[PDB]
Amino acid sequence: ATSMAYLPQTIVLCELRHDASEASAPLGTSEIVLVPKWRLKERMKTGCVALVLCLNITVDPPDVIKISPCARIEAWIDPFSMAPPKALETIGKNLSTQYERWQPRARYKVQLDPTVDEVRKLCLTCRKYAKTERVLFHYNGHGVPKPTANGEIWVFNKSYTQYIPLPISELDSWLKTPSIYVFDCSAARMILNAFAELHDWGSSGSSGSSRDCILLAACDVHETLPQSVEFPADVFTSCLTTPIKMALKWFCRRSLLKEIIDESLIDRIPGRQNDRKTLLGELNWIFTAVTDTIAWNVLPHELFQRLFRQDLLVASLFRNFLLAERIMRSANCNPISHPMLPPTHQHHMWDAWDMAAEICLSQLPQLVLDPSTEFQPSPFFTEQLTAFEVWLDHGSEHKKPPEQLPIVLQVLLSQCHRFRALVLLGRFLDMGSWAVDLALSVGIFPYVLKLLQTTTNELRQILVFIWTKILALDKSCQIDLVKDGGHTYFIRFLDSSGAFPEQRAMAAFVLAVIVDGHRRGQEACLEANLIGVCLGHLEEPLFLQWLCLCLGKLWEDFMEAQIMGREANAFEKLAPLLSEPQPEVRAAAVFALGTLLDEFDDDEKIRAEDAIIKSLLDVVSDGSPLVRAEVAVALARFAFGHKQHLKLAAASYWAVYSQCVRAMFALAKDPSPRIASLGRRVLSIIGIEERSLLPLSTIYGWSCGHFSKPLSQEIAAKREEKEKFALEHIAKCQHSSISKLNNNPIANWDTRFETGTKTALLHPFSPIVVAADENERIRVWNYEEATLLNGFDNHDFPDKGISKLCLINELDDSLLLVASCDGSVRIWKNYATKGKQKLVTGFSSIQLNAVVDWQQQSGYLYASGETSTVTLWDLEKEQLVRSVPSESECGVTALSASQVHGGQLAAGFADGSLRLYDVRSPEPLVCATRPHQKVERVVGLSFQPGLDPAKVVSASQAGDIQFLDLRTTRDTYLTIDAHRGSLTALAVHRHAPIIASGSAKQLIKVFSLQGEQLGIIRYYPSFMAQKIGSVSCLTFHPYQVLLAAGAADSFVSIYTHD
Repeated sequence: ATSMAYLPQTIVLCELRHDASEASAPLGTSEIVLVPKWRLKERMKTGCVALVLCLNITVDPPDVIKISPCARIEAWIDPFSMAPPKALETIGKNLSTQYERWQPRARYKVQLDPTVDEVRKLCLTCRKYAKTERVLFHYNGHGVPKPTANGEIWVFNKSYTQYIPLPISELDSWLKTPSIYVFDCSAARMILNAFAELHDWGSSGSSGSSRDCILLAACDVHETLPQSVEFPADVFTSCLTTPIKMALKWFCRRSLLKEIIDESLIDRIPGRQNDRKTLLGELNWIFTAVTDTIAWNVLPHELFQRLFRQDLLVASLFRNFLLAERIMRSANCNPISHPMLPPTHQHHMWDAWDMAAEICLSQLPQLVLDPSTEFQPSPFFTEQLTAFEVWLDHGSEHKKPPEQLPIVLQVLLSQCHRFRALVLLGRFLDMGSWAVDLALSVGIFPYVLKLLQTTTNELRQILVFIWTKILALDKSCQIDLVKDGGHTYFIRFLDSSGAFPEQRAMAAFVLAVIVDGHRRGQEACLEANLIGVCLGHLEEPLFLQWLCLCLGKLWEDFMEAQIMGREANAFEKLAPLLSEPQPEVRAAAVFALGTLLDEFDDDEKIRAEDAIIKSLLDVVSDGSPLVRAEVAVALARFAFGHKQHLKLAAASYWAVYSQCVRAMFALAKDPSPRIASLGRRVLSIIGIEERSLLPLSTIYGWSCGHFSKPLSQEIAAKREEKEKFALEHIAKCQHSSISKLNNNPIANWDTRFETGTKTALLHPFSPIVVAADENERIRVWNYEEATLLNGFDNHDFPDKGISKLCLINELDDSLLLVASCDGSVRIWKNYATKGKQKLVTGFSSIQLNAVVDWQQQSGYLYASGETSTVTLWDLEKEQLVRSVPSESECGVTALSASQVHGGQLAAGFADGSLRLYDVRSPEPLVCATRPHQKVERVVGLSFQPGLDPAKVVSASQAGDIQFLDLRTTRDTYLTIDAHRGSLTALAVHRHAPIIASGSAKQLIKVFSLQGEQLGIIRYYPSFMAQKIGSVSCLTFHPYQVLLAAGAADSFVSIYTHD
């Protein structure tokens, strides 16, 4: 209905720029500095590979053997079918060929049944070949006795008569720090235990380790390698080196029962290891994805990173070790590694591999018959991306990492699942910093960096989201991006064949971060005309904001870019964004202009550096502290560069330079304490009491929070509850006739104000009074419970003087506006909480006896006083919207905004005049009337209760209240003579037909809107002073017939009408 004009859905000062409790981020503190833990720089290379083979062919050792079948296949060869010498050549050749596929660019040394001193001349050469690079010493002891409790590997002599004992101590003395061993012998623990007892315990805080000496061992002290023909005599070496071949042959024998699927088809699998679009390769690819996923979920970050990320061979060997773990288990063997790693066999994940291998093996029958390449890709990758989706959708928390992360990695460059894997990765990166740290920890960075080279425009928007979330965590990625030419990708994106300005803002953020304190990246972006691209778009708020922030970071303390900005006319395109309605845009634009800086002379830059500082000085008086903090910093820069002039200009103060000094002293006296401390610091640059002394801008830092963060019904329910109450009590106010005044109060509340309460206010929806002292001390008191809820000081400046108290956003979470007699406005959040008040915004209206009124409907603050003009502030924008000429030539003494009709103002004047202003009209002055005829100031005025533009208005100090409606006539509706002179307060209810008036005698009178006296209250001195002349506070409750009252004394009394 029409009564919704009492009920404006118009919230103000609730954005993240004025933010609240567990963040003082809103322009004052710098951005939070980081501490990541994915920063491995050492990528190691296993350079030399020695292959020791102790297997005297046919001459079996005297340990156990004795089985008549007896396995002796080694590197997929039968040594009995090639005599002693040429079998041992081919086994030596094949084993290197098998190892060579994991690390193709290394050196491979082979020795056969060696002497002690022959192994000596391997190990020393392998250090001399690879000093800091790692060496791989592979041992095979199938034709020698098993290792001893002492730690004694067995080798041969020259004539092949004796088994010579070679201790572990002597090996380790020839192979130091970067080394890795593989022991494919029987009792392998007898070696690992021997190595552990070489070097002393201590060094690190782990189980039992100190060196960088890594070990892989086939089985325990008490365990023997299998003699069964279904296994080779080489199961560990085949597991580590030929995992797919070994895994499939094991799958036939030890699950499907083999006799269906010909096992020589496994030797003849179509394709190669590298082709993911072939069977052999996809099968290989899946096993890497599977086994790497087992390693990531099971191991801690530090160990996983070491074994599976640092060295590619050490990764491959440890991946393929997890097969041995499982396969050797079926052959009465428990393998071990020196970096132990916990149980990996029968993890939920080998299930997925077993599935994958079986489906592959069923297909193998057909592909060998004819190379039809009718090769179905396994659903493995599609399936587990859908499994990753189930984690993101249902259970979208920090409830133990998603498990598919490593498989989301493996997919990233395959065309068939590329796009959705990145989309799901972005979806994952979104939920927090913790997620980005896991992503980067696994190994996402280089792939995500590689994808910046794709011409594929389908992938290009999602990559920006990914890089936005990464860079918003780790700034240091600056360096990597520039080194690999990734900075170009985002500049091309801003020029955009595509669209969507929310995507372009993200690309400007990334570019700002690439450049941020990074001269090689500043230089890189400059050569790619980033100034041209950015300025191009300066001819939506977030995008504009980040175009300015991007430009600013590029100029910032960089002469070459500033020179380009000047002669690209940077100022002339940025300047109009100083008038945009969003403070965030205005603040960022100031920053940009600010970072361009640093007798009679004219050189290009002077005209630029003057035009800049002039346009900046226009913004000195901007309504938001976000902007003014940034104007201070631009002034601090300018001041540093023009100290010598401003010192001489400031002396005469105590054209442009005298204007700059005024702004500094204005900024030091600013309402917001943060902007004030800045203004002080700008004065000390001039010497009125050094890049540490230059104050740091905060807009970039604060703005970055949006991108390091995810990209209601209780609020709307509370809204309804207060609105119900409002509409119901407006009706009661309107229609229930008001009786006499109950002279007995419901508080004699002692405020303890030593001089007396100057003004007060009542909360509409709860039983609270806010009262203000003459020196702007603010006290909040619960009249229902009788208890001090809170106490402020509204500012600590020495010159005090309260003028006005209003609530803002009554209908949901009130903020206390506090106006001072010098026109400064401060708006406080959580004023009624025990000590938990925060200044939401402070600004200086009027640029005195200042007078103020708020208008929720329009979002306007009307300010005026002893000035020719009425200032008009839009608090949604935080901008001076218009300076309306009052047109009288004496001051404004009273001010009332119509709560019903937006842009409708009533002002009373020092000579008893009265003026209606429609502030939205071109001609603001609607009418001007004298009514009441004593030339004395209008002490108070207000629009009448109701929806018409009639007016209670004009209590003159002379003591006569004058009703009038300016639609029909100028002369007064109704006159009431409340006081023989000395009228000191007037109070008019918002809805109910009742008014109150105060006298500078002692005295309060209450009147119905028709003009009956409903009551008198008389207020008495306590000792003999007789100073009850400041009946200044006199205010009605918004929705109840309840009057708060108090004078120059101490107390605040609250009266009712029975």
